[PDB]
Amino acid sequence: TATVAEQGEDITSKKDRGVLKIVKRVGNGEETPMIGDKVYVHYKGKLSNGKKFDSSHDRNEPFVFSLGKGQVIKAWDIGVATMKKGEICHLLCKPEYAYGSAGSLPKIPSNATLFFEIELLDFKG
Repeated sequence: TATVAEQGEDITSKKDRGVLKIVKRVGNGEETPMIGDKVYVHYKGKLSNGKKFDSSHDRNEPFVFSLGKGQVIKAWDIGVATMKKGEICHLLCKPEYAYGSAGSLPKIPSNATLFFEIELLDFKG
């Protein structure tokens, strides 16, 4: 959490450090997904203390959503839009870009900063 916090790129429009990104593995081809594209991801999500809250690897079934439709937390609609096919990145996500004051109890407390490792497997129109 400390390294992405210190070295992560702010990819928010507001520049409020709400979503910070580090690329861990480059993708293939230059294209990123468009809004409404179906995106297919594998991910691991941990709280700031490093405790796991979720992973698509538990069932090993990719997580699928339409980009930009609010089907996922704001940090993902923002962050996955920046990713190339096959890319793996780390995203640090302040609560305003995730579950806010409500949290997602019991797994995710109120005002939780979240850390994700996300692999963009594929995307389709």
